[PDB]
Amino acid sequence: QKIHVGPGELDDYYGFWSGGHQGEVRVLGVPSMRELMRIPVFNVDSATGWGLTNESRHIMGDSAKFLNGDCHHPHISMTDGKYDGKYLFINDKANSRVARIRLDIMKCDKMITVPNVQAIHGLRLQKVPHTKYVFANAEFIIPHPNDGKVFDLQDENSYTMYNAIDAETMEMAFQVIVDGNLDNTDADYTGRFAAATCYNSEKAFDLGGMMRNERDWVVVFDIHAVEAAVKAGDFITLGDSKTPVLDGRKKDGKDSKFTRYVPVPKNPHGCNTSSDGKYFIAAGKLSPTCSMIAIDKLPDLFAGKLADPRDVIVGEPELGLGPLHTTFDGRGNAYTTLFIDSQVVKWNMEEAVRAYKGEKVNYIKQKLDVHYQPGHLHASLCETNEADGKWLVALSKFSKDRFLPVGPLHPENDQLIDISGDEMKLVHDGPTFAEPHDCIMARRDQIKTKKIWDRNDPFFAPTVEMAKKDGINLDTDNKVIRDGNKVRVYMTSMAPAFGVQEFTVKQGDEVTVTITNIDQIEDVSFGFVVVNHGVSMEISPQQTSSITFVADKPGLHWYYCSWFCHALHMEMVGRMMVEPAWSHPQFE
Amino acid sequence: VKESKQKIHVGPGELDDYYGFWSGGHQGEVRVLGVPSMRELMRIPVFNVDSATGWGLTNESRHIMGDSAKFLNGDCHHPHISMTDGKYDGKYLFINDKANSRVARIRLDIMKCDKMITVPNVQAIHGLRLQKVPHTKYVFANAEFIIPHPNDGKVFDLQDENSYTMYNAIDAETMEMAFQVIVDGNLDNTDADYTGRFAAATCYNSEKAFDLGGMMRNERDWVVVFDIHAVEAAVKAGDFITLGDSKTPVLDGRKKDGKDSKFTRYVPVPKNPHGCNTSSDGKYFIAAGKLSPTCSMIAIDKLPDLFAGKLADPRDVIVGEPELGLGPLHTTFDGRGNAYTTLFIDSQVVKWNMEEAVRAYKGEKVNYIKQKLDVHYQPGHLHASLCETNEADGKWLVALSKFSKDRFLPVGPLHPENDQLIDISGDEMKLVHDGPTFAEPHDCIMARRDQIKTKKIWDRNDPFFAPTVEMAKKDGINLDTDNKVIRDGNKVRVYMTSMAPAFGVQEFTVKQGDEVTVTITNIDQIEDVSFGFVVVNHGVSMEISPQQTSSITFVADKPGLHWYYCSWFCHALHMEMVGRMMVEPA
Ligand code: CUZ
Ligand code: CUZ
Ligand code: CUA
Ligand code: CUA
Ligand SMILES: [Ca+2]
Ligand SMILES: [Ca+2]
Ligand SMILES: [Cl-]
Ligand SMILES: [Cl-]
Ligand SMILES: [K+]
Ligand SMILES: [K+]
Ligand code: NA
Ligand code: NA
Repeated sequence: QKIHVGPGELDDYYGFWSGGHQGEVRVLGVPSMRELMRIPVFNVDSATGWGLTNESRHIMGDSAKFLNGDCHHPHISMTDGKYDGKYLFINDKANSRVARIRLDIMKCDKMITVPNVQAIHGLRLQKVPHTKYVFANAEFIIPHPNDGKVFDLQDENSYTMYNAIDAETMEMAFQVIVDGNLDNTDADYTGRFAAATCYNSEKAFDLGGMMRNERDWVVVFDIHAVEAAVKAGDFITLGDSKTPVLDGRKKDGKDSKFTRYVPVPKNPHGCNTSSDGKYFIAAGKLSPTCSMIAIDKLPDLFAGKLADPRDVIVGEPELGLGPLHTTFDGRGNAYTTLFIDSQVVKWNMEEAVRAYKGEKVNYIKQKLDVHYQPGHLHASLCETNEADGKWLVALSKFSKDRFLPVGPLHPENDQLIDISGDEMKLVHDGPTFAEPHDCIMARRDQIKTKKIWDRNDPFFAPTVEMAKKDGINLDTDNKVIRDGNKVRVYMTSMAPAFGVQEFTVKQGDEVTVTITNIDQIEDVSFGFVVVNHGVSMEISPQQTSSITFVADKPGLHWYYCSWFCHALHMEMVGRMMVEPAWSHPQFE
Repeated sequence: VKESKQKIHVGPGELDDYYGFWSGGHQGEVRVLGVPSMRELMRIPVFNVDSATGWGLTNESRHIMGDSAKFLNGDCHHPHISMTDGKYDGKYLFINDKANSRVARIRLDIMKCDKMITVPNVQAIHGLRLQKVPHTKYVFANAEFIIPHPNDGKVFDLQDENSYTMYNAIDAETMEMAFQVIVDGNLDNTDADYTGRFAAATCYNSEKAFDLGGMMRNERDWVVVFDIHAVEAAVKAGDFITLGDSKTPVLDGRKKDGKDSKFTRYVPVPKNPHGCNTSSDGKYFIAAGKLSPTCSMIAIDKLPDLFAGKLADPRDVIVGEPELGLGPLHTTFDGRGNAYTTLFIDSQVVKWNMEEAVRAYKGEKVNYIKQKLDVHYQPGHLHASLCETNEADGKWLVALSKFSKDRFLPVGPLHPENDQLIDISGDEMKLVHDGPTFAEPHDCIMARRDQIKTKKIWDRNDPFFAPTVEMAKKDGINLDTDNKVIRDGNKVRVYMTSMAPAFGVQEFTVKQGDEVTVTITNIDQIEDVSFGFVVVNHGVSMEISPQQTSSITFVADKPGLHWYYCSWFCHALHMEMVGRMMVEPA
């Protein structure tokens, strides 16, 4: 297996890395581990103007006021248990959002703030028959309503909820109230079941309280039952949200129709569906184990055919200190991070199942030292029934001495490991910023990108509609539209000239500049920066982009093209002339 | 005969040999890479807002940014490392912001931006380089765009006698302005000599035009040379004016009725020249011809004669003008007597011998071109290791190319830059690595591993958060021990220590509408155990690394229970490192 990608060679896989607390998504080539692109999502990107432009702020909605995000869990949409390459979805734990990235243009095209919850952490996708739902955990228990009268986590109206988003519309589909809380989540290969770990069955707020119980659980959702209750109208709504809310809590020991709680030790974390569809595998964290839930025993669990919820556990291998996450090679082996022992443990799922029945067998095949304190790990295609067992990335939280010193803040160490053979081979240490938690790989042929925008792309269709109200044809026009104290500049552009190279406004006018890159040559992107006004955006081939700012300073103000586009790039500039307020009518 | 055959693979457990400091381009940060692996080790926020560390949100960062904290963007090109006696001293890195007209300083011991200045009375700080000798007393910065003075909206004419741009000198150590020099034309790139007396800058808009054709009309623009000693003498004598409300001394470096300033000389150079690069032997300012397929070599040791009026023609300081290829943009040096120049149009790096170029200019038939290496594609800047110092070591070359085309997997309509690593240690340049990068770093700078010394943990007396220590002192707080909530009208100031896996203050209560400042001190001393602080659904996020104090201010505008949590995985019980803010309604 080739490890190094030389000049002129291409990588074999795309990697989509979470940006962690930095808030973006990063596209890597694998196995080179080089970063090919950054996709802004919850961060504000100076380069493309994401968070500044009108198109991006429209997608972000009211949450455009936040300049931060905290993303952990990138996942690719699937059809019949295989990636279909349409969308990447990712969480925001900081401001409680889910974002969608369109993989043909490699941009965030939709974003939603999940209502009546705090902190979207775990996130994964329905696999079968396709990604109808995005499943997202809200991690923190809060009051309902959260109006400041009640703060007690033990109140009967304090809880968190499991969240289903319609992947295509990016509107809420339903929410399920649960006991305890929600950490990570995964889905089966039938569409009936999803599952989530809980570490706060105690509903505590202090460290000791959250570790009190010997077992928490993974909660299992019967999605068929949830859908059935929604269609029957058997649900409530919270606050001003129209999202159907179903009650998945136990009441006086009787189970809900929507949920079953499988006791699992202890403050469990990772929740990973095996690629053969057989198991939800929960990482025991404070317990030195993983718990294997047999997915084919869940219908019987939901039909009272089992005496004890633990009867759906068919394995609980002891693996090492601090199990956090598990991935799969498609050959019947699982790979689990041990945070405390600082290792990846490779183990055979069917032998662990046999040892659980007493048959003394050594299911542990290898322990590889990683550097250091691994969190998530990811094997290529692990989330599909095409898991190919080639590459493994372990994403470790302390890099210590593995890279040159760069001051008190250290990079993370995402290590590429060869798993095509019986023996795990550490091949590359990849330093990364801001703590990617997880990542996802896709074959090169699973991703199909556009090299030039379509003119009807929904990403800027609202801007096209605005332009139409002014009588503008964006493909041809270079016009300055005036409307009271608003000025709307529309221009085409082609290297190395802006189609409108000067315009004049009054001091205090609100200026919108809309630019259409009317060339069709791949890689010839333009920028637009207004000096000393905090204005910057990208305009790639056939894109329309727009940005709005106040001309608060009299005098002449240069704008220029920021993206090197031509040998005359330094010369692709223009001038905004601002007439002073004392020369125009005076308002208070 | 010597071959180029350095190893490029840095395997697991091995370390890079050089630091690389990449400009973040239009994205606004500075990036620390390891060389030769070309892996990004760290990102240093400067003009961008960084969600992860809180740069742009925290009180410490917004203090450093001053009023320009209102801007969420920057546009970087030119990172440079401070020097002593013409060698990197590892103290500071400086970088420009073309978008909002700033210069930033990064402290290389903590890898943070610690000072920032908006250059007064100019637009668009682009070219930037450092004094070399006797040390980096000044940062030299080019303002690219001609503007009216004053720029009050009465006059828009760039041909008006009070429309001009200025060369800028910033005191490297205080990060206050030292002086400005009005010039004719405009300013593109700049460099300094190896004595401290001279600096030079290319100009492309000697025409003072605003249109593309008008800017290319002159067969020759110039490199303007500055007699910094003469500027300093005039400032010491009080012979200067000031502009607007800035106290910065302003000297007039324009020609008047054909008579030279004592501060400047204008050396005619073809054509819209771009790069302006000092050879590592101190002999030449080398201007890259761009629209002219040449570079022009100015003999620095002729400049004293030029300013003393001993030369008949400013062209007499030109001692070479080699023809190299189409679209020369930038030049760097191996320390062995070769220069390496990017050809943007031909898409090559050309290696050429400077002394042979000089003899060729005298009419001697000698081939000074040694090799042309195809690069991929359209190179802008290039940088050989230690090239800006008299220790230029001729080992590594990076060419930063603007069109990557098919060199990487497709990723949509926007493509990465291609920063290509080239082995120059031997007689033949060898291309060894294609490094994709985001948002167009324009230029980069390398330093030996042993030239950079970083802190493993913060100093409690660090200036970076000294204003916060002072706030704490006014409240009677000992940041190393205290976990206290100070109430001051509708202001609430929470102070806490933190140790893994627990915030020192795990709950506090405020009134809806209160303005909340949370100050956190990471009181452990284990390297690499950083904490975060995020307030859910309030847009609040920041880093607190070991022994650091960080603070952030936000208004509690939502009644109810609002969780906060530690964003930096710091401990097996990281998920449980949380707290509650309780907000009472009216
Ligand atoms: Cu958010 S948790 Cu193991 Cu995923 Cu990192
Ligand atoms: Cu700013 S320009 Cu050739 Cu330096 Cu990139
Ligand atoms: Cu348009 Cu550079
Ligand atoms: Cu403190 Cu994670
Ligand atoms: Ca628990
Ligand atoms: Ca010119
Ligand atoms: Cl997981
Ligand atoms: Cl230069
Ligand atoms: K870390
Ligand atoms: K580019
Ligand atoms: Na939305
Ligand atoms: Na300052």
